[PDB]
Amino acid sequence: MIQRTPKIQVYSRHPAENGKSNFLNCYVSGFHPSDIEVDLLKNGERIEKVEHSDLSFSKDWSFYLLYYTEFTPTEKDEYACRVNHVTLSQPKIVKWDRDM
Amino acid sequence: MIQRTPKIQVYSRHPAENGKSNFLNCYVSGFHPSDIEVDLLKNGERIEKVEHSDLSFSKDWSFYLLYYTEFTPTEKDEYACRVNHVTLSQPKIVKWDR
Repeated sequence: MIQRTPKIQVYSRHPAENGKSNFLNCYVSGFHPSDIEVDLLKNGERIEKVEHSDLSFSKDWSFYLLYYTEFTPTEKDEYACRVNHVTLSQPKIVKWDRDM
Repeated sequence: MIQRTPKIQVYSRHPAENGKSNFLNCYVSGFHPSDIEVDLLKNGERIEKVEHSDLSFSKDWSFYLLYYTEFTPTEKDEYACRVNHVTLSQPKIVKWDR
């Protein structure tokens, strides 16, 4: 068994302009078990017409690597990152894209 | 067993200025197993002086919820989100910050 307490973020879709319709969000992430009760409140009181409610499940068991160093870009010099891993058919080279 | 293909992101720390000193990053994420070879290249050639390689492991098995609706913020109204979950002592209320 596992249990994980949710993190809770409350934010609006856009920056709030008083009187301008907007969407209010509660992002509740990383909770287990899935049993839960979530409400948005106005002046302490439950808002009952909440239109959207998107639930997903995520699992992970994986590694992360940040690999970096000082450099000085120029016009002609091309940079890239090359990775080799058993899940690849061959080494993968991803070029650096300045000004995506 | 489990096996997962890395995602690879290559980016500069700051916006690149020619002759202006910077940091080139390669972020290789979400791979399993851990066995790996990663190199930064310059014009196809391996850069040997790489000063930083930070490795971490992450596990997850959890749920994610976006709960939202259309509203109109006005001057005097306070909004919050209230959640109850077995991992909490009591309902947790989080105020809308701005």
